[PDB]
Amino acid sequence: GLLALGTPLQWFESRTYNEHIRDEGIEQLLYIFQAAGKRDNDPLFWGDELEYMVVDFDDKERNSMLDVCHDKILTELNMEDSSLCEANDVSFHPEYGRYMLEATPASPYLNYVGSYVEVNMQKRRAIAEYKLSEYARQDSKNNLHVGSRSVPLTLTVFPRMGCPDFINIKDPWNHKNAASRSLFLPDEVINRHVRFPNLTASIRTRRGEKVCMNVPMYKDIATPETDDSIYDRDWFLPEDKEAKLASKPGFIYMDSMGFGMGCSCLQVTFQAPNINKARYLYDALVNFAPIMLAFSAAAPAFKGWLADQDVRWNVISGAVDDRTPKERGVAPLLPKYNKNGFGGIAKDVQDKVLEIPKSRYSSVDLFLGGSKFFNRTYNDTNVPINEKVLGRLLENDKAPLDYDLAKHFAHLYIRDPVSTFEELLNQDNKTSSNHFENIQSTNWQTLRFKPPTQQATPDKKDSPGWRVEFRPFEVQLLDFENAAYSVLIYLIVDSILTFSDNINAYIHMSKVWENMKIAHHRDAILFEKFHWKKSFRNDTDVETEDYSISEIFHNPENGIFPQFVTPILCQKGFVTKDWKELKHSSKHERLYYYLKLISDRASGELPTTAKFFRNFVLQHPDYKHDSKISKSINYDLLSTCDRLTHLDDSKGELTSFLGAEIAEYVKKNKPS
Ligand SMILES: Nc1ncnc2c1ncn2[C@@H]1O[C@H](COP(=O)(O)OP(=O)(O)O)[C@@H](O)[C@H]1O
Ligand SMILES: CCCC[S@](=O)(CC[C@H](N)C(=O)O)=NP(=O)(O)O
Ligand SMILES: [Mg+2]
Ligand SMILES: [Mg+2]
Ligand SMILES: [Mg+2]
Repeated sequence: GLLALGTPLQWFESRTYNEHIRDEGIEQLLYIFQAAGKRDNDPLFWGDELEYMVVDFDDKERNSMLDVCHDKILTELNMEDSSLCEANDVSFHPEYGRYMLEATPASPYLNYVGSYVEVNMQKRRAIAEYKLSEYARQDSKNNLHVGSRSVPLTLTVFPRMGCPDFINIKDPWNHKNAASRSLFLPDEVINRHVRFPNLTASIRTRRGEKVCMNVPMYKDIATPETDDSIYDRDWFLPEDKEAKLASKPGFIYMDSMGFGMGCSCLQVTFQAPNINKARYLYDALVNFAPIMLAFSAAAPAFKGWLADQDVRWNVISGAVDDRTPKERGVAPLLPKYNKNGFGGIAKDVQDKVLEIPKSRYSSVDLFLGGSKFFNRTYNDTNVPINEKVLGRLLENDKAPLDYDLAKHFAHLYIRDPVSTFEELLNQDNKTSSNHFENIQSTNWQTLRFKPPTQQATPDKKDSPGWRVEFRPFEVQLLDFENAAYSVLIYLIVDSILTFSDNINAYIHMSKVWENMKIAHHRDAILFEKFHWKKSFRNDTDVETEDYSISEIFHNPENGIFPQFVTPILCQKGFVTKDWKELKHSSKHERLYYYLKLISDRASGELPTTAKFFRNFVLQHPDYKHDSKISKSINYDLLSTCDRLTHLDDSKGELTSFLGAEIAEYVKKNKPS
């Protein structure tokens, strides 16, 4: 669904309501617990969110651009073509990028739904390409976007973001981009819904410096020693003078929110039976997050460069990192503009500013606890909290909370609201969660623990309950892959929820954080090791060893297949003994190829999308052994991606990417 209208407040004007917004959202949250705290026996509803990028192929010029001119698609799919969507069980909404689409099923899946995830993902995609073909008929007749061919691709990263000729707007630099003030992204990369340029502007003003994301450059025989795309400019002070100071030799420099929030992911959200199981599930999924990031890697290039990393995470982390240099415990790059390293923080609250170790977009900070295996000593890392919020969640007359749950919320509330509408400044806290949502939705982490609304009282059985969002997955090109990875986590969640008396997944948080750094390394999946529990079926045991992704998926004692997946499949009767029995299942064959694809990637038998892209660039005739992705390499890569998406093996690319057995299989068998 399309986002409702508002008048955003810009940072200088909105910062004055930070405490008001925090206070009133805490009250809203208290009403939610008071109303929905005792929900129970909620069904296992779940659903995915896919994010897409609309790419314009200029086949005559050999240039694939991002398409920032067909964003009406989102309004039309939510207006006069919404009937198409509803009939087809899909729903569409905006994302940060003006070229992006997001789509979900219109109703959650319930329990195990087989091939229907993939069916539903194919329908989302077929409806987007339908709309796009309609525009191509209109444009033809109005003689517009002549030569151009727009295709939705589930890319994690656009390899040429912020590089010359990367958007289908002639001469986008003939005006200034006051929102991001980036050297590379015109503000047309941003979706027109006012929230998005608001967040962009708000986060930069608060920080008092452009966002800054330095990603290690892959080092080839002829790679420049610096990011030679940086340039001096004079539109904006201080921002146009930052790059010289902020960049680093051997690092890709990115300076704008769209480099991160202009990237895409797969997400899956699950409803637990009640809040307690929701805490248990959340805690248990914490170390799956860095593992699945590493496993799904789909981002080996940024801003026209091959990177020495394989996932998007740290780039998105920096893109919305509103921390002043004070909060980061570093000097302002330009002390004359960034007064005392406080950026846009009001002086009459600079005395309350904390040093905060992680960006508001970062891995989970705290186990919620509240289950039998939990011990507060597993929360062993630096996690600042808003003490006032903790105090109030502990002592109040609506819903006093246990200390571990209170500390989760209090950590979330160390942040300021960065997107605030004038209209919404005073709410009815009994019925509204908008203020709480303000902070909740702008703490972006590897999981999200989702309260219901005040409306979701236990008697109302169909309301959304206590939910856990699983956020780390990179998005893959094929709907077959995304459904494989969606069902994977489904089966892991069902496993956790089913065997909850016996699964101890606790490890020290400091280890998870370390895993998150390791998951970024180039080819991590193929050789790096990760702290993973030695056993899950052991009261009090929180011993880890360091296991490869292959061992983490396949070890009999602690592996995802033998301890999570296979046990749930036996238990639900899909198999007697082993997951591989599905190959010869009459009802369940596709589930076999889903799992086989996963296992073969986890063992290094099939490449990740990140590796496939990297090979593609490195093996390209025009590649100049210097780390650069040119318009021409970009064009061929994305043509390949278009063929892969569409199971087009005419050039053997699908066989090359999925191997013969899976390729032949998806080419001859449609999900149904
Ligand atoms: N009751 C429910 N339990 C679990 N998941 C749900 C439920 N209702 C909807 N979902 C799924 O939650 C996700 C919500 O998507 P979205 O509106 O994109 O929210 P957000 O951006 O906050 O994650 C979708 O995948 C949707 O299918
Ligand atoms: C600025 C708005 C961001 C909304 S978002 O957090 C983006 C997810 C990101 N594209 C990623 O690759 O991790 N998805 P949702 O809010 O639909 O869960
Ligand atoms: Mg969403
Ligand atoms: Mg999203
Ligand atoms: Mg989401």
